[PDB]
Amino acid sequence: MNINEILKKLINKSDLEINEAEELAKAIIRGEVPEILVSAILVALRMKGESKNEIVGFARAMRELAIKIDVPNAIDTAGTGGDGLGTVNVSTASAILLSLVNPVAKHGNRAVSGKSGSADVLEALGYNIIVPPERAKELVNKTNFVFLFAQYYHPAMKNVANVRKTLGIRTIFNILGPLTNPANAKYQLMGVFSKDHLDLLSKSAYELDFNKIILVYGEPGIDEVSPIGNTFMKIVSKRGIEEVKLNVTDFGISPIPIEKLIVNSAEDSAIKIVRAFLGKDEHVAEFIKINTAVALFALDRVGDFREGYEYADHLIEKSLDKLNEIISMNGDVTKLKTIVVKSSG
Amino acid sequence: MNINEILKKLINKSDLEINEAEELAKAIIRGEVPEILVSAILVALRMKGESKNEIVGFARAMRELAIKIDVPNAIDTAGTGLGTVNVSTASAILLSLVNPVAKHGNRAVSGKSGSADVLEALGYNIIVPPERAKELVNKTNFVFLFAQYYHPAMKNVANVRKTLGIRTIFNILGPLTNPANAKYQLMGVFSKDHLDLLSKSAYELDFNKIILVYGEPGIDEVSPIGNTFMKIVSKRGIEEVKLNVTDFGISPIPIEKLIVNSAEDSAIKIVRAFLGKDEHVAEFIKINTAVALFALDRVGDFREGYEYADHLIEKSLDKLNEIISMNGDVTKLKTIVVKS
Ligand SMILES: Nc1ccccc1C(=O)O
Ligand SMILES: Nc1ccccc1C(=O)O
Ligand SMILES: Nc1ccccc1C(=O)O
Repeated sequence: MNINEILKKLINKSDLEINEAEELAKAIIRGEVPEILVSAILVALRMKGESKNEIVGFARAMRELAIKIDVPNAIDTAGTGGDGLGTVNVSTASAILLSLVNPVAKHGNRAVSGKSGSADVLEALGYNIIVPPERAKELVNKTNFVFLFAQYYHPAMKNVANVRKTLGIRTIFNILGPLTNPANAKYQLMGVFSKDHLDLLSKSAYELDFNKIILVYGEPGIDEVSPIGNTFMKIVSKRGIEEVKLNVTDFGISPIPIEKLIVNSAEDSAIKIVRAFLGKDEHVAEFIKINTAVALFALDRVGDFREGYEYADHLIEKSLDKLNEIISMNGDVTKLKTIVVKSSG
Repeated sequence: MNINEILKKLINKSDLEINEAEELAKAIIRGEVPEILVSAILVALRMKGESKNEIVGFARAMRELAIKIDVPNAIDTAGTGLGTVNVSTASAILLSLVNPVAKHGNRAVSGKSGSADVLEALGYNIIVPPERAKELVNKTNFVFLFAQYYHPAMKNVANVRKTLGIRTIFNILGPLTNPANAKYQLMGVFSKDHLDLLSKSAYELDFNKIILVYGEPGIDEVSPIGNTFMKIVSKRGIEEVKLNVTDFGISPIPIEKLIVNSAEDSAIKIVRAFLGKDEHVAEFIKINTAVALFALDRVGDFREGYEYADHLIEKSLDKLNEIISMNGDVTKLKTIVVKS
């Protein structure tokens, strides 16, 4: 395993083998590779176009080096992120409804800019994002929800932080977050930012060992279920990968005006979310529901997408209540309430 | 000039504008860009494939930041790993008989095959201060410009190139950044692909005439064994030209006779060639000098240049002694001569 050899291989645009990639990612994540080569490799990897074997090798490296808690039965809802519009953090609200019907081990992080990351939104609601493993398991048993902070459960990732920071461009690490759940959740609704990554990440998930994971791409260009048009889906399980297309109306709704679904900070997201829980915002609430509908289908509790949206309707009703208990047990209820107020409670 | 914008642009595999690439190069060569980004940038450039404008941009940048001296009237024979003897250095010597030569070059990484290694083995003092450089060109019509010193800014990208260990855009710029700003030049390239690219870049670097060549089986000089693909670049345009060593009238030289494995051995073969004691090497020296003579427009064709070179090689040893006597140690040259 020589870095220089791996780099020439990449310069020649030839894909890496699984364990070749896994040893490369380990060396990188452990801080054994000079910053200059980590840089060259990440750029070469992206310009070559990372492959299935690459993604799988890196994902397995990160899982090996990660801090783990056990909750396979749990479900996660994390997208890749991607550069785009900047819609409201549905994966975080959709995760609140889901705790009402199944343990949720949400994997997330802080966003680099306007605080569009789930860790920022949750912090805005008053949640204590730093949950040690012993207590995390405790919180999932009492509230059926726990937030797993990437920077906390992947301490070795601090070894690639400066390079990623300095480069300032997306790399292979920006699509690995959702495939590296510290609780090893076997169910997941992974949002992807492009129809290509849809196929790439699905073939990779197939070899990552999930019971059922659904990857989705939102028609506008969103890493979530599309509010306006079709939603391209991939449902991977131990028995294959199903392709599924879906318009917003198949849920029994009329196109949700994007204008109302856009946010420009962690607080506006927190506020809008709550406002939807308070029934004071149809659109944002309808957006949350369609996303929750799919997550429910992945749990195979609901056998249809229209049905899932319906059950999500019931769920959102106990949502603020659920949110209150979640925060009061691990966080500051004060903020939550000053937000309920800023969102008219 | 925002490096992240440039980076993203390269990541999307799109070429840069000339001055966009020039500002990027100036910032890099000035050491104003974190190593992490210089690294990402060089790698993106290589993987995207450097275009004409990026080459021009970088060359113009190194030219401005380089330690300069002025001898536009001079010619240079700098090119861009078979171990063949360095004929551009010997060839530079013949040319100094009829025109000022400002030879730009570095040492070879490996077994001293670089112009600087050969010259030093001949007894020449390859480290020539810029103020002394122009005096030596007036007095002897020849001077060697050690790139490593005439391009001090390059230290800002040394650690990065060292760590990457792969070729970058920098491995092909040297010949386009002559410190004396020589307008006449013969520059070898190591692949046909670099012929088209470098010729188009060179086209825009303000030469009076530059001849680019690629010789089989893969040499940055005129092929002594077969074809030589050549690009004649000038204000009037780019001439595509193919050639065969047999058009010089000679028979293809056996490659084994041109290869050396030592700086001193290369010095010895050049002198034996100068003494009439090695036809093959001297034939390889003359076919290279012939194209350069054509670059200076001293001859009307390659055949005339070859015969002209015949006359120049007969005088090159004494010329060599004159050059070294003014800058270097003639005792080292008398030693190389002792047994050649
Ligand atoms: N997209 C993610 C999902 C989960 C954890 C981290 C990330 C991240 O981008 O760092
Ligand atoms: N960006 C990430 C992706 C996956 C795991 C951890 C991180 C992190 O920043 O700590
Ligand atoms: N590698 C180079 C290319 C051009 C000019 C100088 C150098 C140098 O190393 O000094």
